[PDB]
Amino acid sequence: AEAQRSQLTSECEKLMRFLDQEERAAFSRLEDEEMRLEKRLLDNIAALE
Amino acid sequence: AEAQRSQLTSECEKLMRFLDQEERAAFSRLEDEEMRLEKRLLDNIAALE
Amino acid sequence: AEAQRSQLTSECEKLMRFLDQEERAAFSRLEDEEMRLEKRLLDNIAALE
Amino acid sequence: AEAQRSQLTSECEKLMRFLDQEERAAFSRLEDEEMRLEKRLLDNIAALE
Repeated sequence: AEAQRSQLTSECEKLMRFLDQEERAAFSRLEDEEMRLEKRLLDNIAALE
Repeated sequence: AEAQRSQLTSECEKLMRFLDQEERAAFSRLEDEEMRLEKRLLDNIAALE
Repeated sequence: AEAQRSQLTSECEKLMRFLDQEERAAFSRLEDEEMRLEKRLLDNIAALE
Repeated sequence: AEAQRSQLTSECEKLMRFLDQEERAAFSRLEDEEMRLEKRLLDNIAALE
């Protein structure tokens, strides 16, 4: 049982850490797109008068 | 000139606030997708033995 | 054993969901502080000439 | 006037980009703290039986 509980707990941790990395990267990528969005909009507004 | 500077500054602020809202919503939506991702993966792992 | 594995898996899920909520709230709160930061800085810059 | 508008627009852009960097870093740092939080909690739960 302790064998199981030790294993299932460590599986939980590994799962959570994997998801943390995937999520941290997905964030970075969103921030990248948002910065491109801000640039286009600022330029589009500057061009209008 | 002061008329301009007052106007262009306020335009900056409004732009930044708009982008803040759009970005805050895009975040929420990402967090939603990530939670669905975690659920599917956890279920897929639980089903394997 | 299946009793254990079912229980430990569900504990994993509940832990992950709890952390998801706590983290989503911590984000919201950061975004709040960042918006206050942008306001102060914009005002401080506008005041300088 | 065009001199002003060109300058104030570029100031807007630089401000927004600076805040983007500061904010992206503040995020990274939060994600770091959250990962430490998850580790402590998981360990604290594993220790209880």
